[PDB]
Amino acid sequence: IENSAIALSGIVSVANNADNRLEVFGVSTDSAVWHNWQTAPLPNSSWAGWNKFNGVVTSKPAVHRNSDGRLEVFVRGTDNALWHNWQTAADTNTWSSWQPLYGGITSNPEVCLNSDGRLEVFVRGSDNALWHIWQTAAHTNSWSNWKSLGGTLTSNPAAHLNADGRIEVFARGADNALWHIWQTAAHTDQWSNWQSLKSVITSDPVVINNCDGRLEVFARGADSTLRHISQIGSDSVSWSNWQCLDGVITSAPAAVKNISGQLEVFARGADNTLWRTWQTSHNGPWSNWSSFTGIIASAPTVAKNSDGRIEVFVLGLDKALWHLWQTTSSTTSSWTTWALIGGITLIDASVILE
Amino acid sequence: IENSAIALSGIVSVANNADNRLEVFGVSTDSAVWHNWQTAPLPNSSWAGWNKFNGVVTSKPAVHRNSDGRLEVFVRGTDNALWHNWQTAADTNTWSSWQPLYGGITSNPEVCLNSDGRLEVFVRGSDNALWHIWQTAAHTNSWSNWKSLGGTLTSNPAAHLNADGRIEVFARGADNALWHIWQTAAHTDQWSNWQSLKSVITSDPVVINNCDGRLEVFARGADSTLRHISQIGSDSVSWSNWQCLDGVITSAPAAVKNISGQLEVFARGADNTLWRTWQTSHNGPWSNWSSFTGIIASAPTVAKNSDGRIEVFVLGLDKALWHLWQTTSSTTSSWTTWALIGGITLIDASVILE
Amino acid sequence: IENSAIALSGIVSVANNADNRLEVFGVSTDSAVWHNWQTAPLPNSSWAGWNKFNGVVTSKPAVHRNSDGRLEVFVRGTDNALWHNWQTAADTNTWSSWQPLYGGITSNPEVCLNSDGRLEVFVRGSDNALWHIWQTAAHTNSWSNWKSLGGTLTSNPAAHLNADGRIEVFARGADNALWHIWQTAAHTDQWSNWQSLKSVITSDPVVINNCDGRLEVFARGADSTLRHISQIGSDSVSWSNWQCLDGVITSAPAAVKNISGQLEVFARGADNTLWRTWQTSHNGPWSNWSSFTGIIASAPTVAKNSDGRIEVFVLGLDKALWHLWQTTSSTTSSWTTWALIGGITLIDASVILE
Amino acid sequence: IENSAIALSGIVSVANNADNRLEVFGVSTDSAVWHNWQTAPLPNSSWAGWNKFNGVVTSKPAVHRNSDGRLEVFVRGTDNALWHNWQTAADTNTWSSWQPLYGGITSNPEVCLNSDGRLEVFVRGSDNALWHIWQTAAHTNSWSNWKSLGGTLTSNPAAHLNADGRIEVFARGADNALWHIWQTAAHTDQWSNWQSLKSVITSDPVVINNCDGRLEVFARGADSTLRHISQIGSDSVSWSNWQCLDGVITSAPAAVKNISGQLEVFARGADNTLWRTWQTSHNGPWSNWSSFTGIIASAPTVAKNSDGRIEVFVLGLDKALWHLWQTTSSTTSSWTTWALIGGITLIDASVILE
Ligand SMILES: C[C@@H]1O[C@@H](O)[C@@H](O)[C@H](O)[C@@H]1O
Ligand SMILES: C[C@@H]1O[C@@H](O)[C@@H](O)[C@H](O)[C@@H]1O
Ligand SMILES: C[C@@H]1O[C@@H](O)[C@@H](O)[C@H](O)[C@@H]1O
Ligand SMILES: C[C@@H]1O[C@@H](O)[C@@H](O)[C@H](O)[C@@H]1O
Ligand SMILES: C[C@@H]1O[C@@H](O)[C@@H](O)[C@H](O)[C@@H]1O
Ligand SMILES: C[C@@H]1O[C@@H](O)[C@@H](O)[C@H](O)[C@@H]1O
Ligand SMILES: C[C@@H]1O[C@@H](O)[C@@H](O)[C@H](O)[C@@H]1O
Ligand SMILES: C[C@@H]1O[C@@H](O)[C@@H](O)[C@H](O)[C@@H]1O
Ligand SMILES: C[C@@H]1O[C@@H](O)[C@@H](O)[C@H](O)[C@@H]1O
Ligand SMILES: C[C@@H]1O[C@@H](O)[C@@H](O)[C@H](O)[C@@H]1O
Ligand SMILES: C[C@@H]1O[C@@H](O)[C@@H](O)[C@H](O)[C@@H]1O
Ligand SMILES: C[C@@H]1O[C@@H](O)[C@@H](O)[C@H](O)[C@@H]1O
Ligand SMILES: C[C@@H]1O[C@H](O)[C@@H](O)[C@H](O)[C@@H]1O
Ligand SMILES: C[C@@H]1O[C@H](O)[C@@H](O)[C@H](O)[C@@H]1O
Ligand SMILES: C[C@@H]1O[C@H](O)[C@@H](O)[C@H](O)[C@@H]1O
Ligand SMILES: C[C@@H]1O[C@H](O)[C@@H](O)[C@H](O)[C@@H]1O
Repeated sequence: IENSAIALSGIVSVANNADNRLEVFGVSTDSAVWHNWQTAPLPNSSWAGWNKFNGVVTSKPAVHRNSDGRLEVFVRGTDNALWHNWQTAADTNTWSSWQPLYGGITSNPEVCLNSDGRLEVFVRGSDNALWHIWQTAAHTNSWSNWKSLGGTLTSNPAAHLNADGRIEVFARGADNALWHIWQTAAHTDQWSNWQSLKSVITSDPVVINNCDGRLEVFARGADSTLRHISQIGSDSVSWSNWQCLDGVITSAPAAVKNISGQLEVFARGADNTLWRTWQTSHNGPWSNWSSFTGIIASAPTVAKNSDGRIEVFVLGLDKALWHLWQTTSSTTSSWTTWALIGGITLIDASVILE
Repeated sequence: IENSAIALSGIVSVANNADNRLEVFGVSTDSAVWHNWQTAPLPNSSWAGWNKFNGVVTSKPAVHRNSDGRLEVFVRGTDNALWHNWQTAADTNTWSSWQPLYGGITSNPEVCLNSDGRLEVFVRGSDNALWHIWQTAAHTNSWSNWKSLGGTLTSNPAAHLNADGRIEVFARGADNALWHIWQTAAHTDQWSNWQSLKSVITSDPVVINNCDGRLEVFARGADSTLRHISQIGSDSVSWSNWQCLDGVITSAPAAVKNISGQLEVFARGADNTLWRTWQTSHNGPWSNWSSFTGIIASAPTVAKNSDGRIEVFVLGLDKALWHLWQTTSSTTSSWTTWALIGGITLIDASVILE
Repeated sequence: IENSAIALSGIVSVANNADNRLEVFGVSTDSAVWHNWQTAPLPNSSWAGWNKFNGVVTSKPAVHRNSDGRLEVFVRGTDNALWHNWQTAADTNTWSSWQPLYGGITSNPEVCLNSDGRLEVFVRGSDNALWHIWQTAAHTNSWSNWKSLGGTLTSNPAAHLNADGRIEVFARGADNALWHIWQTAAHTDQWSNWQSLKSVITSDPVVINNCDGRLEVFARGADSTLRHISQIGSDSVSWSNWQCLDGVITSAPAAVKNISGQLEVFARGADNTLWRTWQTSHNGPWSNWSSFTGIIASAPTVAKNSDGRIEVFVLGLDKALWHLWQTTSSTTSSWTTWALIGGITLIDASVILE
Repeated sequence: IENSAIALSGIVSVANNADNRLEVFGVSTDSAVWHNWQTAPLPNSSWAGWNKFNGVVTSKPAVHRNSDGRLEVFVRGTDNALWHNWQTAADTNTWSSWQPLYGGITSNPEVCLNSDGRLEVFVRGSDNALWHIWQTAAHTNSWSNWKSLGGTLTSNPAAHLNADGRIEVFARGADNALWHIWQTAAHTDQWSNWQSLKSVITSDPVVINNCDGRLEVFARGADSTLRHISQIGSDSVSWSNWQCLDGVITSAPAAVKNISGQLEVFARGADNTLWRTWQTSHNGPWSNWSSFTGIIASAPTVAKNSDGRIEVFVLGLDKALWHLWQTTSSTTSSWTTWALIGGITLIDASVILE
């Protein structure tokens, strides 16, 4: 691989409804967003069936739950502007249809929820800088004007809350290194300057929090292995060295915190199957990669059910959505084999960044 | 103290709104519930002022946020039945007024949110058993019939979710020991038998989860010191030995997990001031108690703000509500001194259990 | 029990030879020290048989291995002075016979090895102060003059090295609280003042180091349960609060670090059997006490074999020495039942402190 | 670098005497072993001066302390056989002179102390297999016959005790991967088969134990960065995945456990200065490399003083021995600058393995 490569992304975006039922959003061959949901919040639940949102889209959809429980989806439209669509009430399958937020978008959208309940969206703009727009009141369809945070982005952005409520945003820069920028006060339009975390990454960054608060960032490196870095202090400026794990991965990674508080990472492996690694103890060393049977055609998307059980979604070779899950709420649980969520086929609508 | 004593409780119940603004509920000299809220989700925010709910009540109010963000308050009425009252929309100060759930109540109510989004209420009944009632659909004013879980209670119940979504309930039994009972499958009406955790407690139990998932229970013991016990496995049946901490406390304890993932406990101390202890490292030993200036007249009630800062509420000697908070989002932060939330005086409406 | 009680002590002192074979020292009905040793450094080894040192003694013997591998035993004589006796070569059963160190002794002796290879002995003196005497060159029969460290002792002293090489000494004071005093520079005659750790203890203190360097002290408390306190910093002045564990113990405790780095404590329990508790995780909570069959008549003495397996020695109701051990080098290993090390009967020669 | 490279080694071997004074052994331009020692066991001590052992040698010397405190040095002679030389008494500068152990040696010797007090030596033999020879009684000049453990070695061996007393040996194999072999019972001539740990290493392996017992192995990888792997169970067969740390190193690494129980690694960095990294918390992430001023011409050799302070030895550009050390017994201590241990110049006598 080359330094500027961006690894294959997940094929759906997934959210938990207010009652924790999973709901997935993807793009079909008609270039429209379709969605499907569990009928009850357990991995062995039936799914409702694929339902279409009218409208042609030009990016992967991003979804987040509002602080009042309503899901809200963001996508790039045929006019290269940002559009969004929301449930009109929590846990209800009635939606607003696509409404305009304007702007000029050159990446997939990334959404975060501030700790004061306001959604905030991050995108690469037409000048390749990071731009953002936010709800001006919690869970309300009232939005700010577009504002630039500068920089030069060569990946999609990834945003996450610090333990103290400050949003921090990660993105690859013009030198193919990982850069970041952060709120200097929680849920406030006061931001740091851009700072480099130095390495060279060949996927979008993936960010998760560990239980002692500190952010941990995962990405594929220049040698196509997983690498990761962590905050070691109480601020956004103190980071560990980068560490890599042996084993060639062929997609973006996906990270999840299991119900024992340890981190797990899933990625497509060198043999195009799903690979999994987990921390063997608190902060501990990482297990050897363990592989699941079955060739997959996307990065994994990983979610947790209402009983803590991990569930993984992938694109199959038939271009349909498949999933598997843990049989018990236990870190050593066995796993099911791939099952089909049939009814449509999916395409990768990710914005091509170069 | 005697084995059957129940330590002084907190004077208000506190919840975070959907936008994380704190809101407190207490009972005034007119025997009505009054409430007050931050105008912005920061500890140095102004408060809106005390507002009254019409209706005479006969217990401490319990409050919980629904899975759609709406606060909902539960109280015993003049007819000894359960009543409730809810925000009609998230982050809005419009309420439904008191509506009946019937039953016969002989304790303060305790509320929990199941991991499928349904509130569930636990009370001691007229036969001294544990009874419960639940929403039949998430965040909906549709409730089940009353059902008994048996047992004999001599304290108020305390409920908490396990990491796998199973509710577990703790209460003092007829032998003054701590007993517990739990769902055997997440958010399902399938329950274990009662089991004893053995000791002798002289306060209501206080339950919190640590980051690696396991529940930890705090209570005052027969010698009037703090004691605690923790889950050591992945189920509800494997517990540590009881440990005590030196230092006489004169109220129920209040526990919180700070933004570094460590536990802290607050209680009124032997000199009637607020005392604080914290874990010095992960699972680590506990610090010596540290005292704050000022005599207090209730147990503390502890909450966290949108930026992670801890805030503590107490009854003052003037029978009004006072609070203090951390100056920074940091475990070593200094603290403010007590400030008044003036406008009404408060009474302790806790149900007298004997 | 009363605040000034001193719990029953162990009946033998145990050391590892240079080749790690265990060797035990006790006092028989002739008031002489006898010793016995493993013939190979494994718990299932045969023992050589009881051999006598000529000479009448008036205290429990203390034993330590010199930095050149030779064992050396310290005891009070019929003249109330300190006497000692050493192997003339490592792993050899040829001894020097008792030689005088003079002084006036009113406690059992306590021995420590400085990190520069010099033995140092701590005793209560005729004025009830702490006195000490040391080798002036490593593993050499050249000793200093007696010197006083002051204080007023009401227990035997317990000494241990800090991670930085500073000896720290613990002893009960005139107020029945635990006091301590320490070298302010490693292996130097420069000492702190006495400082109180506050509580009230009813046994000799027992001190061990945990793997992250910090000392942890165990003792029986005024309510006859185990209590413990730990260093929380990098110096001798920063300590945790005291914690107790439920369960009445009827002897001094004995602590050991197992080969997983976790602490275990053994003590005679309320039913006069051997009880064991262990840390369930790093610094973690403590397990419920687990009991072994068989009534015992002393505190346990605990040692580790060359393969890490823990072995416990006690006085039986027949006034003989019994032991049991782990069947495998594993923290969850099963244990053998009590086996006899027959040939003599033993008496408790501990100095009666009041 | 190429897969078969072996990184530059340390220029001296270092041991602690029985009284913990450091003593270093190196080879001078006369091809003889010389040694020098601290006069007192503190890093700021004067050194005695360089003293010569008569005899021409053809390998780097290996040194270990016997279980009776006497140092003993092993080296290859002009006849390609193993020779050794020992202190005749602990802490004494009287030595036996070189005595033969025969055999045919094609690597530097590696020495370990069994947990029953017997030294054991590991070497690559004339057939490129691993061979060993051992004391038949603890700290006694009585040795076994040579015995083969098979395999094919392409590095020097590194040996370490497991927590349960089993020796485990690590060495690079014919495929340039790290292999290992272990005693299946403590201090017994019963060994496992060879097993591969898979990667590709370009230095000798370096092995250390962490406080919870488990071995951790460090080595330079094929991309010239540090990599490491750890035991995750209670046996020798359960290992983590390999992890690398960013940063090009140009020598073998040297590892030490500091007095807080955390691991630190030193290596010559890409700019030919001394680099240091440390674990920021228990098992935690690794710090960025920190560099010391001064170009160095060997790998570091690292030791600990009697007060816990770390001291580092390197070859300077003047071909003399230099060292620096921590100013205080604290993980955050500042460091001195390089100081000269003058009197001879040193050569790298490491056996050239190909
Ligand atoms: C997603 C939206 O779908 C239709 O409404 C188009 O008219 C818009 O341009 C946008 O593409
Ligand atoms: C995102 C960052 O923005 C500017 O700071 C550039 O100088 C960097 O190269 C990077 O692209
Ligand atoms: C990941 C899945 O694995 C197998 O089950 C295939 O039949 C599917 O098409 C898909 O590739
Ligand atoms: C809290 C409620 O307040 C009034 O509505 C009373 O009529 C009810 O009995 C109840 O006490
Ligand atoms: C809550 C418990 O209920 C029954 O099991 C009683 O036997 C116990 O004493 C306890 O009161
Ligand atoms: C806890 C508070 O402390 C002091 O400030 C008093 O003035 C208040 O009345 C209250 O007791
Ligand atoms: C232990 C010693 O034994 C004998 O040598 C006595 O003469 C001494 O007084 C001392 O008691
Ligand atoms: C050992 C200590 O010595 C002195 O400091 C006394 O004042 C204390 O009470 C204690 O006995
Ligand atoms: C601890 C031992 O337990 C039983 O085996 C008795 O027979 C012994 O006398 C001793 O009490
Ligand atoms: C190290 C030894 O030094 C001399 O004694 C030589 O005769 C030996 O062959 C050996 O090299
Ligand atoms: C040390 C090992 O010995 C044998 O097992 C070889 O097959 C391996 O390649 C390796 O060299
Ligand atoms: C490591 C040392 O660093 C400098 O002090 C040089 O003067 C020495 O020769 C040596 O290179
Ligand atoms: C998101 C922003 O929207 C605006 O319309 C553009 O002018 C900016 O370049 C940027 O793309
Ligand atoms: C809560 C339950 O309500 C019912 O009306 C009563 O009959 C029960 O005893 C119990 O009090
Ligand atoms: C140990 C010391 O020995 C001396 O002889 C005595 O004078 C002191 O009081 C003390 O007992
Ligand atoms: C160490 C062993 O010594 C013997 O003499 C040789 O025959 C073997 O090959 C091996 O070198």
